[PDB]
Formats: sequence, structure tokens, C-alpha cells
Amino acid sequence: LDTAKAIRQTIANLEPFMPQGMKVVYPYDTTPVVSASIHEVVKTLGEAIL
Amino acid sequence: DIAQVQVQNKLQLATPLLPQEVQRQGIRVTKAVKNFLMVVGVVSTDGSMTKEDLSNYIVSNIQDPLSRTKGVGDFQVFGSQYSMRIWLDPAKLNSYQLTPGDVSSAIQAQNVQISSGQLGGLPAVKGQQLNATIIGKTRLQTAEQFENIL
Amino acid sequence: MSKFFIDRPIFAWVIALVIMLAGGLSILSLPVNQYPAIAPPAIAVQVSYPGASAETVQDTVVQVIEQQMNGIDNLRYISSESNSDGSMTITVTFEQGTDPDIAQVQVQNKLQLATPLLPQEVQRQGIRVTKAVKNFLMVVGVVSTDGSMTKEDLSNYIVSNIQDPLSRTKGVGDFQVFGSQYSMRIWLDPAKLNSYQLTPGDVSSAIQAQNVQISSGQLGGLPAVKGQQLNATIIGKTRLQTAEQFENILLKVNPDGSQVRLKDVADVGLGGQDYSINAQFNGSPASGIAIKLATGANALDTAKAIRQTIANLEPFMPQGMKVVYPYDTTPVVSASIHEVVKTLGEAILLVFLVMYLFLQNFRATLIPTIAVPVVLLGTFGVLAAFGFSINTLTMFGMVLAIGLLVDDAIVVVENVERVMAEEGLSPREAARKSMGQIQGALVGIAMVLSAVFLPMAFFGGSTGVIYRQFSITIVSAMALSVIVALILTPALCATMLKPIEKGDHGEHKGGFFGWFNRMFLSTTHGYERGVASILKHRAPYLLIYVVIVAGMIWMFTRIPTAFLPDEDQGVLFAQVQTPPGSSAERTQVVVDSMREYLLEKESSSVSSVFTVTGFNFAGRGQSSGMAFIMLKPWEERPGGENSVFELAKRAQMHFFSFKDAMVFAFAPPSVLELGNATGFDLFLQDQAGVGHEVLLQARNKFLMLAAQNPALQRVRPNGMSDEPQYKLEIDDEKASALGVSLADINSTVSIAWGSSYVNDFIDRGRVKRVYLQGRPDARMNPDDLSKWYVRNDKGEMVPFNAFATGKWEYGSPKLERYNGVPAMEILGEPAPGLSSGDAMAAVEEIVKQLPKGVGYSWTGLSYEERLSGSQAPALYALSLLVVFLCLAALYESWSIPFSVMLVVPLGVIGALLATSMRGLSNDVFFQVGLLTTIGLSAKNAILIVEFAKELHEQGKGIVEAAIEACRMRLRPIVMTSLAFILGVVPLAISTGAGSGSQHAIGTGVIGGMVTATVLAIFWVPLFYVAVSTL
Amino acid sequence: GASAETVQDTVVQVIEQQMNGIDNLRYISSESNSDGSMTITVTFEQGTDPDIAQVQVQNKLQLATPLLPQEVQRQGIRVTKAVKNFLMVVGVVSTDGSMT
Amino acid sequence: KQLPKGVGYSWTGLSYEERLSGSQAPALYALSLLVVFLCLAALYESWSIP
Ligand SMILES: CCCCCCCCCCCCO[C@@H]1O[C@H](CO)[C@@H](O[C@H]2O[C@H](CO)[C@@H](O)[C@H](O)[C@H]2O)[C@H](O)[C@H]1O
Ligand SMILES: CCCCCCCCCCCCO[C@@H]1O[C@H](CO)[C@@H](O[C@H]2O[C@H](CO)[C@@H](O)[C@H](O)[C@H]2O)[C@H](O)[C@H]1O
Ligand SMILES: CCCCCCCCCCCCO[C@@H]1O[C@H](CO)[C@@H](O[C@H]2O[C@H](CO)[C@@H](O)[C@H](O)[C@H]2O)[C@H](O)[C@H]1O
Ligand SMILES: CCCCCCCCCCCCO[C@@H]1O[C@H](CO)[C@@H](O[C@H]2O[C@H](CO)[C@@H](O)[C@H](O)[C@H]2O)[C@H](O)[C@H]1O
Repeated sequence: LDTAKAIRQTIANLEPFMPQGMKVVYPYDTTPVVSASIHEVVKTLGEAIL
Repeated sequence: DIAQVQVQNKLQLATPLLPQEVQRQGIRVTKAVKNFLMVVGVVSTDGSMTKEDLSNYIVSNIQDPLSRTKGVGDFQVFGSQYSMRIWLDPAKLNSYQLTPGDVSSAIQAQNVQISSGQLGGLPAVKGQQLNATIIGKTRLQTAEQFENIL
Repeated sequence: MSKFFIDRPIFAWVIALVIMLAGGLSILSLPVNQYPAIAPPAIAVQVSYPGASAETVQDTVVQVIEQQMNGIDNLRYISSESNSDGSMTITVTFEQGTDPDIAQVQVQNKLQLATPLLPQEVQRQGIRVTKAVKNFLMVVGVVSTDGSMTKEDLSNYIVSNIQDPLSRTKGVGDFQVFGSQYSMRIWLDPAKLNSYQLTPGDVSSAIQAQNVQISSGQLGGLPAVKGQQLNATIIGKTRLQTAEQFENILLKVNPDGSQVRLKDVADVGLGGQDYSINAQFNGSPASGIAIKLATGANALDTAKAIRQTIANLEPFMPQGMKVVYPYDTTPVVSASIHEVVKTLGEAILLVFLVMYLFLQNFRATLIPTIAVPVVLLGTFGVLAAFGFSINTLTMFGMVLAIGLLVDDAIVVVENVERVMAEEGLSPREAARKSMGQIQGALVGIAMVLSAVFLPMAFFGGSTGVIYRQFSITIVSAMALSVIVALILTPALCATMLKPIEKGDHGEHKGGFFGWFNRMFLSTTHGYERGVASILKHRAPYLLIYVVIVAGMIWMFTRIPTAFLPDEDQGVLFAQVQTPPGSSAERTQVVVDSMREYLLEKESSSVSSVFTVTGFNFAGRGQSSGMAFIMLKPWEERPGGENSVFELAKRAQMHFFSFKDAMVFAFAPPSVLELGNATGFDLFLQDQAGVGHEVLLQARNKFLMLAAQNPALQRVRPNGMSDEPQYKLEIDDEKASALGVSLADINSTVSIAWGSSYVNDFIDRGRVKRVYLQGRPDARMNPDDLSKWYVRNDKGEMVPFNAFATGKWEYGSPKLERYNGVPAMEILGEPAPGLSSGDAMAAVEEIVKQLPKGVGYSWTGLSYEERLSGSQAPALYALSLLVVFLCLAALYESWSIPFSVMLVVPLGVIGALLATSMRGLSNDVFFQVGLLTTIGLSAKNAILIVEFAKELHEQGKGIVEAAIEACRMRLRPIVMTSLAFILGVVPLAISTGAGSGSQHAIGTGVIGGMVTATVLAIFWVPLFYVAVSTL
Repeated sequence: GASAETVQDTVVQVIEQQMNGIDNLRYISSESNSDGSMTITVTFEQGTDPDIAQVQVQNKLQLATPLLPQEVQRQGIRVTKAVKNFLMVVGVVSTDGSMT
Repeated sequence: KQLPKGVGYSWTGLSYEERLSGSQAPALYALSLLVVFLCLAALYESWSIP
């Protein structure tokens, strides 16, 4: 998660100098499951404590 | 970190026994995981840039920076950076009795970046007032400059 | 716990006994050095590509190494310079904390991988990688009193005789000789070479031929023939050694039989390898070493050991060779250990006095004298555990601790002493009784104080390392001080104090003591009354409290903020930059019209000058010069007029008359390792290959724009400016049409002008380098090349003027890059009264007028302050929230904690007042001093509240509880403040080595101590009653 | 091709300069042979982390290396931990004498 | 001792280890008497027993 956020950040510090007909995209990408994973348990944490 | 140091510690015992064309190509030792974490692609908006134009972009401006973004173990660019490619024609080549090793050679005598010293050079004679850099031969950059190689 | 050790004085003594052993066995396994590692650890990758130009070095060496520098742990950023002298540096930068030895190795490894991608010529040179922190222990210098030896000579010596042993000298870490070994020098004559139709390249291939140790196998190797019986290695010939042997390596023989020896075409003599840099001691030829302290070493012991080792070498040193120690950080380190053991000693002496004067009994006077030293020994052990060292910061952090150490003792003893007096209880009984009273409070205050000093520690960066020292050593002592105030001291009180006749306050003793007790007895009665007065007419006072506050804030928004005090190190720098194009010979004088000047007109303050041609702080080149103006010990040059900061002003003005060479004076930074302490630091960067020239439009627009911006000042680009460079055009059309190759021309221009490092000979043992290039008068001016010919198809020498042509253009004398792309650094600073933050603000807007494809990023201290700056809110608020919660626990109340927190301002006003009133700045010492002063203050408040709450709960109304509380607390407070102020006075008015730090610390606690003492003794009871009334 | 005396004047001696000053150094012992071989053995106090003393070793040598003969710099100095004792030998013997 | 003044000596390996072991021994005995002394002089609240 850190190294992924670090990357979104290195590129975003580069987009402004990118040419015109050009956008940065994210084909494959493993982090989202992870965010979804715990975020989804945090979700269940609250349901149970309730 | 100890691993990497140990491999490379041994790796640099082979290195010299390796063929030059391989040493010259730059070897990479990395300490990273097996899975790709991700990939960052680039695509043309006004559809004006080829597969190859996007690749020269990545390796030429982004790749290093990611190379050094805390935590990137290793990377793979599905593409390449530009290169001054010289496509040899064996017919024209026969015409003047030339060989690739002739053109590989001219390129090494004519597309160079020599140390040339300077006027005010040290050590200098007593009295010398002027000093400037002497820029001799430089590297080409444009097809045109290579096209015109003697 | 405390009632446990009152009955166990021996056990209690055993604890103290191992605190003392641990601390003593620790004070001598402990490293001793000026500062911890403040700078972010950096690694320097270096090489000189002889005869090279900034562009060849950058594109042939630096870029390729940068392209494979990655996959490296804790890398903050990378930065490099390619120079006109063929040298370069690539400094990688990691987080503070990065393991240096590991960071290094990660960088040389990937260097290793890149080395085969480099020109064969740089590969041969080496490319040294090394740890680049600027924390030099001392710096010697082998200077020739006369003129017998040159810079090159002196060097080879230091590395032939002075080096190897110095490395075996205990404590010595890294060191750099100002120079390399001897290099066999061959200066080819274009004329004496054209006359035999010979070319430099004939010499190189030749030199190589007649100078190569041949393996030569064995005389009986394996397999062997049946028998032999005798096997012996066969040792062939060895490589050349003497200048003569080199003058012999024949090149060709004339048909008439006559032969041509190398001597027949050029000179031959041992010499320097690289002449780029020149250096003289007060004007005499010189070299030297720059040493660092080995990990864990003793700054003091090594200095002795260096001077030791050197001495045993001075006898045999040639006539004229004088060793010398221009710069040494030992005097400041030593004059800091004393200037602490002295204050520590005085403190315990002063405490005795105040302890007597008031308590009038020697026994009670012994206790504080036991505990304070116990605790001070402990702390060292505790630092040892933590891995800290005995440095400038850890020590002063001890000085600051003293108020708090002396305090814990005094409160414990004064309060037993008092209980015995009021209730006629006995030592034992009183001792239990006191500790029943306080005790929680002290655990309470140990917590609250940790919550006031710990958050600092959590700062990232450089300001984080400094603060972490003060923080960890202050709170270690504090925590120890409390432990000992709970185990030992109460035990010592029960054991060592005699009883007092209940109600006896000695107002009868007559004489001085007789007078004093009546005086103080009345003074107290006065105070309870004032306090009682205030507790009647409150609002008006709460009112005035609001004005104490508002004044604090306002007083904050007016005090000059700084990183660290303006220390007078015995040194001052002087940067010399002559006009672009200037020859070293020119610059050499521009730096002498200074030396002669400094060394003489300023003899009152100047001892010797160390000057250099070729090197500078903006760049390198013949137009780049500098002088390292030493100074004699602080002692032998008092009075502001002879301050490094005053010497400057003079030095400057003189140099002012210099419409021919930019000259500047400036005292070095407070902590060298960091350099630029005040201002901002950033790189302008081409993040789109826009190009040098474009990029340079940026740095010039940036500059002449930011200077229309009334938020910045002194904005100077850091690197160099393009000068004129003599380009060479080669018409190959006439080259191939003249029978002259093209590779032979290049080899000609390289191996004759730029120089060529060809072979490795053998010099008096070790191996050194053979250098081949044209004799001086053959490579000075554009016509000099016309002097050089090359053989053709046959053997017709073709002069360089028959196909080559000249042409002057503009080029970079110094190329820089930051994170892989070309870049340009700009310094400067904030406008008077404005903060570095504001300054970055203006800049964050300027940058927006940039050309397309140019970006920027902060570096160095601006990179850092931008990170620490952002956590402060969080830290400041955790500090408040835990002090709150701990006082809530102590008093069993959500509101009463407010009646001691509201003393913060009370004391911080007198600090702002005293410091501003003395012209000092809001720096490190002031800030940590302000936490110390407010810690003690709040301890005074806490106890008062605590007592009152007790009185209050044992059946007395709020205002009556507050009056009694303050009356009971006054003697304690007056004693610790009376004694703590006087302890610091000597720092407040000190002079000499390190006096600048001692002031930044004395001026702050005195002010904070005075106002805080006198004001909290009046407003806390107000606060306490004011909030209980709500 | 060089004598034990060369191996020492142009190699070992130089590498030893860099080895002085290393953390937790007990002693260093080197040997120069007449077959072009050498060994510098650098010894450290117990408790010293050996992975890290090697790295300090590599870091120091890298500064001697350029001052070595180019016949070595192209070669490659070997750096390894130093165990004084063999644990065992695993030999191989031919019975019918089929293999020498 | 019968060596040409110019040639000294210096122990190593096994020996080195020996000359150290000797060195330790004293303080080892001193400090060890101390710990036993203090621990008794605290566990029995007296100086007489220790
Ligand atoms: C109080 C401030 C005192 C400042 C003193 C500064 C004086 C320094 C003078 C240095 C003079 C030059 O000394 C310089 O030494 C460096 C090594 O460190 C040499 O470095 C040279 O050999 C080394 C290998 O040994 C190569 O890796 C390098 O590529 C090559 O340039 C230079 O060839 C030599 O010119
Ligand atoms: C994760 C752990 C973090 C812990 C942080 C909590 C910090 C706690 C600070 C120490 C406070 C100890 O406070 C302890 O208890 C109570 C207060 O409620 C007090 O006991 C009190 O009781 C009586 C009547 O109630 C009063 O006469 C008098 O004020 C005092 O004797 C003592 O002053 C102290 O012995
Ligand atoms: C009884 C003993 C009690 C005394 C000990 C108290 C210690 C003080 C605790 C502070 C240490 C916490 O460490 C600190 O955490 C905060 C909060 O996450 C961080 O702060 C981080 O998150 C916060 C909240 O989003 C941001 O506003 C902040 O700018 C960001 O840096 C700090 O950068 C970090 O340095
Ligand atoms: C018996 C007595 C005991 C007394 C001893 C108490 C020891 C307490 C020391 C705490 C040391 C904290 O360690 C320090 O944490 C800070 C803040 O998180 C780090 O700083 C880092 O943290 C935060 C992350 O949230 C970032 O915002 C910040 O930019 C980053 O650099 C330091 O790089 C680290 O060195």
C-alpha cells in the first residue's frame, strides 16, 4: 500500500510535464483488493460491535 | 540486503569472464518479490503516438524516477526507449565493397565524445592569462548526423 | 515504595550504588565527539576523467551511472555535478537513521554494475565511493616553510610516510589526502616529435610495449618429466621505475642506424597526477589530511594520538617540511566538557549554600549532594544503553537538567524538614509523612514531564536528531531523578536528619541566622497576604493574566527564528571568483592580495590562511578560488572587534575594492555537516529534455523576478555560469582527402592536450601512474594546436591547421542534475522578519511563471523543514493531551488540570523577554530551554495545586486551602530558583570556546526562571481558586 | 607473474591501509606468495556482526582497488568469511582402478 | 629477548585468546564479589552478614 501510494505520487509529480495526447493509466494493479479487504472487515467490525 | 551483497559478491567474480557485449549491456541485481505489484501504462489521447512513442516516454522520463520510488524492488518496461538504429543493406553494401565491421567502425571513430583538454591547461607556463574548455568531437543526436557519416 | 526504603536505608543505598557503578563503567565505554550525526547520511561517487569537459563527463560517466542507481533502500534524493576539470561527484542522500555502511555498499554495488558501461579511460581511473558527511575531527597540512617542495611533492610524501601509520593510530577514521601519489610525467614536444614523423600515439603504444611485467611461468611446473628433482619459479623483468628508464623506451631508429629514445622528444620527471587544484599555507606550497573520528572513538584521545603519531615522523621529514594543525574541533569539545563539569559542580555547591542559609543544618545539606551525583552518573549509563554519545548536545542537555535535579532533592528534603518543624514528628515519621503527601505528585510530574519532552523526539529529519539528544538525556535524568527521589533520598532523610522542636522556626538564633529567619518569616506573611489580597479581587488579575498572554504571543511574532546560535568557530571562509576565462595564475593572486592582507593587517585575529586555486564553493575551475582564514584561540582575541563576525566586516570592505574578482567573507554554518543553515534550497529541473539553454532561461527569469519579490533576498544561483569555450571543427572531407585517418586525429588531440593516463610504473615500492601529454608551451593558445602534426597514409606529417578550424561558443562550465534530469540550484533567503516558510511561499508562486517542461523540487534543509513543519501541530497537541490526562488522573478532576497548565505563558514571557531583550534568536537552545523552564514551573504549580487539594479535602475551604498551600510551598520554590538562576549565570556571561551556545541557553532560563517564579507564586492560587469557583 | 615481494609492495600493503580503522578490529595478518597469490586476514572481536564486517571490508577495499595493478583490477579480489577449520572431507575412491 | 633489537613479537590466535582470558579474570573476581556483597547487603538489610 505504501509503495503503491508512493508510485501514484511519483507519476503525479510527472504528469504536468507529460505530452499532450497522453494519459497515464493503471492496467493490472494488486493494491485495491487489499484496501477492499480490510475496509470490508472494518465494515464487519462495526456491524458486530453493533 | 546481505543476500544481495553476497550474490553480487560472487557475481563480480564471473563478470570479467563474461563476453564484453554482455558486460556492456549492464547487469541488474535485484531484491524484490515474485509477483508484479502493478503496472503503470501510458496511452495516446489524440491517438498521435505509436507503441514506440509511449515507450520512449516511460523509460526516458518516468522509469528512473519509479526506479527510485521508496520500495520498488525491480521493474519491467513492456517496450523500450529510442535507439539510433542503423539498418544495413547488403546490396548497397556490396556496391562499394564495404562490410558491417566497416560501418560499426566508422560509428566508433566519428560518433565519439573525446576528452580534449583546454587552452589554459594545467600545468601552464608562467604568465598564462587565458583559460577555456576545448570541446572537440561530440556525440551525434540526429539521424541526419549519422546519415552523413564518412 | 518510599515507606519501604525508609525502613531499608541499606537496600536503598544498594540501588544507588549500582546506578553509580553502571554509570561509571558507562562514562568510559562511551563515545566522545562534538555532535551526533545531524546531516542526512550521504554517499559521494567520484572520478576525474582527465582532459574531459563537463559535457563529456556528464554524458559519458554521470548519466550512465545515474541510469543504474536505483533499487536502493532509504534513498531520499540524488544529485551530481560534472565539471570542466574532468572531475565529478554523485552524492546520494538517505534518511537520517540509514545505516551508513549498508547505504554505501548499496551505492558502490550498483556503481560496479555500471562500470562496464563507462569509457575505458574512467574505468581505469577507479571511481571512488565514500561517506560524505562533513564532520572532520581535525585537518593537518604538510606545508613547506621555504619553497623547496611543491604541492605535488608534499602530497606523495604524506602518502608515502605520513599516511599508513596515521591509519594505525587509535581513533582515526576516514581521511583524505589533499592530493594523490606521484605520477610519471611525459610532456610530448610537437616539434621534437614532428622531426621524426612521430606522434603521441606512437609513444603510448610504445610506453605500453616496454613497460609490462611479464608473467614468466615456472621451471618445473605441472605436469613434469620423471624426476627433475628441482622446481623453481622464474622471475622475469619488472616494470620501469626511474625517469631515465622512461627516457629510454625507444620509438624508432633512423636508416643511418641512429636510434630515437623517448628523451629525444620530451621531458621526464616524477610529478602530480592532477593539477586542477592548487593550495598554499600562508603562501607556501602545501598539502595535508582531513581526518574523521572512527565510530565509537574519543575525539580528545584521538587528537592527542594524531599529534602523537605525527611527532614521531617530524624528525625524519625533509628540511622545510613543517606539519601544522590549522583546524581542530578538539578545543570546542574539551572546552565543553569542562564548561559542564564546572556548572554541574557549582550547581551542587550553590545548592549546599541555599540549603544551609535556609535550613541551617549541615546534615540536610549532605542529601542533595548525594542524590544529584547519583542521578547524573545514572543518566550516562542510561544514555549508554540507548546508544547515545557524549556530545555537545547530550552535555548541555545535562546542564538544562540541573534545575530539575536540584529541585527533586530540595523538595523532598525541605518538606521533611518542614513537617518535623510543624508537627514535631521525628525524621522517620516525618519522612513517611512527607512521601505520603507528595509521592503521587512526583509520579504525576514524572509522567507530565515525559509528555513535555518526548514529542520533540518524534520529529523526523535533522531538527529531529538535535532535539532527540536534548530530549532523551533530559528525560532520562528526570526519570532517574524521580526514582532516586523515591528510594534513596527519603531514606537519607529518615537516617541523616536530626529533629526539630515543634513550632521552632529559629527566629531566636540571633545574629545573621537570627535576622534571616525573621526577615523570611515576615516575607512569607507578606506573600500569603498578597495572595489573599489577589484571591479577593480576582477578575482584575485574571485580567492582567490575559495581558501576560497577549504579550507572549505578540512577543513571539517579533523574535528572529533560527536553527542554532551564531557560534564563533575559530574560522572564516572567503570565496574567490575571478572573471569567466581567468587563468589559475590570475586567481592565485586575487586570493593572495587577501592573504597578505588578512595575515598582516588582521594579525590581531588571524593566525594563518589556507588558500586554494581551482576549488571553490560554487564550482571548480581556474576562475574558482578560496581562502580558509583560520583564527587564534578565542582567548587571545577578545572584544567584539575581533569576532569572526567582525573580522568578516573588515575582510569584506577591503575586498570591496575589487572591480575585477567577486570576493566574499562569511562565517561557516553552526553545524558544518548541514551547511546552509538560514534560507532555502531547491533545484530548477528540466523534466522534459527542453534543454540546457531553455533551462537557463528559467534560472535567469527565476532570479530576475524573485528579486522583484519583496519576500526574498540574496537570491544567488549556486553553480557556475557559462563561459566561453573554444570549440573545434574537424573537416573529415579534407581529413580523408589528406591520408590522415580520423581516429589518429582524436588520439592526437586527447593524448596531447587533455592528457592520457597510459601505464603503471613502480616507484620506490608501491605502483603509481604514467601520464602522457603535451609540454605546456604546446597547449596554451589556439595557435598551439597548429603546432601539432599527424602521420598520413605514408609518413607525411600533417599539421592540425590543415584540416581543423576553431570557433568560440558558450558552454556549461559545470553541469548539475537532481534526480536524474539536468538541473540548477538556487539559494537565497526570506526577507527580514519573514520566515523560511513565507520565502518558500513566494517561490511556490514564482516557479509558476516557468517555461514549459521545467519543474522544481526542494532540497536539503528546505526539503526537511517542510517535513518537520508538518508534524508539529500533531506533536504539540499530543504533548498537551497527555499532560492534561496525567494531571486529570493526579487530581481526580477534568478542570483542575487547567490551574497548572495556565502557567506555561507566565514563564515563557520572561524568556521571550530576556532573549529578545538581549538580541538573541528563537533557536534550538532557546526552545529546549523553554521546555525546561516551563517544566520546573509547572512542577511548582502542580505541587501547589496538590497541597491545596489535600488541605482542601482535609476540611478547609478553597481560598484558605490555597493560601496555606502557597505558604507551605514558598520556601521550596525560592530555594530551587535562588539556586538554579545563580547556577546558570556563568553561562549567561561566558566567553571563549562555545560561549555562543552557553549564552543562548543562559539568557533563556534566567528570564524564564525569574518571571515564572515570581508570577506563578501569585497566579496559580488564583487559577486554582478561579477554576474551583466555576 | 610477480614475486611474493611484488604481491606485497603493489597489493597487500595497499589493501592493509584501507583495513586499518575498521570497526572492532583485533588484528590483520597477510601473506605474499611467489605464485602471485596473497591473503589478507582481518580479524574481529566476538560479537561483531560478520555480515557487516564483510561489508565494511568491501567498502574499504573499493578504495584500494584503483591503486592496485590493472592486472588485478580487471581480475577481481575475492572476499569471504574466514573459517580456520574443515569439518570434513568427502573423498572418492575407485576400486577396480577404472578411474584415476 | 635474544633478538636483534629491532625485531619484536606479538601473540595471536590461541595465544591471543589466552592473554585475554588472563586479563579478564581479576575484574571478573572483583565485580563478582561485589554483586554477591550488595545483593546480600540488601536482601538482609545489613552490612554485617555480607
Ligand atoms: C581547511 C580546508 C582545507 C582544504 C584542502 C583541500 C586541498 C585538496 C587538494 C587536492 C589536490 C588534488 O589531489 C587529488 O587527489 C585525488 C584523490 O583524492 C586524485 O584523484 C585521482 O586519482 C584517484 C585515485 O587515487 C582517481 O580515482 C581520480 O579519478 C583521480 O583524479 C587527484 O588526481 C588529485 O589531483
Ligand atoms: C498506561 C499507564 C499510564 C498511566 C498514566 C496515569 C498517571 C497517574 C499519575 C499518578 C497519580 C497517583 O495519584 C495517587 O492517587 C490519589 C489521587 O487520585 C492521591 O491520594 C490522595 O487521597 C486523599 C483523599 O482522596 C488526599 O488527602 C490526597 O490528595 C492524597 O493522599 C495521591 O495523590 C496519589 O497516591
Ligand atoms: C506517560 C508518558 C507519556 C509521554 C509520551 C507521549 C509521546 C508523544 C506522542 C507523539 C508520538 C506520535 O508520533 C507522531 O504521530 C502523529 C499522529 O499520527 C504524526 O502526525 C501525522 O498524522 C497527523 C494526523 O493526521 C498529521 O496531522 C501530522 O502532520 C502527520 O505527520 C506525527 O508525524 C508523529 O511524529
Ligand atoms: C527509562 C527512560 C526511557 C526514555 C526513552 C524514550 C525513547 C523515545 C524515543 C522515540 C524515537 C522516535 O523515532 C522517530 O520517530 C519519528 C516520528 O515518527 C520519525 O520521523 C518519521 O515519522 C513520521 C511518520 O509518521 C513522518 O511524518 C516523518 O517525516 C518521518 O521522517 C523519526 O525518523 C524516528 O527516528
